[PDB]
Amino acid sequence: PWSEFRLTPAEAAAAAALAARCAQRYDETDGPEFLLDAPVIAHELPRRLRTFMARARLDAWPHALVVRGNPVDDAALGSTPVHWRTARTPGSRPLSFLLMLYAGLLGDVFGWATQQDGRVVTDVLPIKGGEHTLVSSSSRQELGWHTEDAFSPYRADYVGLLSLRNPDGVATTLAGVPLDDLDERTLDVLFQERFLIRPDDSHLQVNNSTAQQGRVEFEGIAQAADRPEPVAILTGHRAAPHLRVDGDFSAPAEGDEEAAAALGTLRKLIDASLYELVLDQGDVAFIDNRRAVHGRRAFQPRYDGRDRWLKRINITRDLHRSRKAWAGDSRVLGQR
Ligand SMILES: N=C(N)NCCC[C@H](O)[C@H](N)C(=O)O
Ligand SMILES: [Fe+2]
Repeated sequence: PWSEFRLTPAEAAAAAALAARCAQRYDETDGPEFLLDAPVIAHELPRRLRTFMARARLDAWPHALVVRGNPVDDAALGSTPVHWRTARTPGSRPLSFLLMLYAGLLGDVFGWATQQDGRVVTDVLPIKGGEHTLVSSSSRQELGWHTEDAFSPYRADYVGLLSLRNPDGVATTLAGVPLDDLDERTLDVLFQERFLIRPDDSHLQVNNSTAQQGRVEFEGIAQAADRPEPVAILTGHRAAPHLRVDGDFSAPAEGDEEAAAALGTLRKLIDASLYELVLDQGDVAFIDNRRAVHGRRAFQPRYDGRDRWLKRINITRDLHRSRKAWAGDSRVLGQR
């Protein structure tokens, strides 16, 4: 259910060399300079890869695009960080650039004023004490399936994930719309504006740095949590709908029994068709955030310097779609 590409050694080396050159020339990934240049620099990537990315993006069926075979030297990389705050290590630097280059073939990258201090290139890694939270730094508790930033109309079209390391093979989970089992009445209800989708816990003040707690954009998160507006779960074509739902943060509209039954049914059908995608070291996946929901299986964290670690990036097909949420910065979204 995903499109797959495997780099040849020559292609992988060329891509790595390009990223390393970018890392030498630009101060950081999230600076305005590299954000503007990356989409043009990505034109220098191996031709066969560019062809795959162009064609896979135009395909109507896949839930994700996967590129296998980027080399990652664990010794050069260094230890997995204890927190995302300290995670921009020299060892991971070139791979962050590589991820942004691939992302540049698919769309415009952005972040959130209220998640990981407004960073564009973010980190997924287990944090000690947060094993049973509902955020991506969980471990022992399975990360429930969701549309990334399901609450927001400016959520990504694609979610990019590059696996820096994953020694114990922990699976990302994926599921599409369970179209073979949804009856037309239930389908009809899911297409109607009868559902509440609150922001997930990654947007909470306590999950950002103490110096950021005063940011005005947290007010907008509070309003979305306190007073969510009724929206549809399914949109577009009835035979190939787009999907907007979060398994832990969605609810029916108040007193709406038909919507409740429809959401209950959907949960059950998504649970039943959830499948696994293991991102091994050096794998990059771009998950279609409109066709599919995703999560991550429960795992026992190591906390020994070699924990599973991904770089992550939100991607949109059109940055100008979200101008209302441009928070004094077009690549960092949030509202009063
Ligand atoms: N537990 C759920 N159903 N949803 C939580 C949302 C998870 C997202 O990836 C979030 N941006 C994060 O990184 O924590
Ligand atoms: Fe996610």
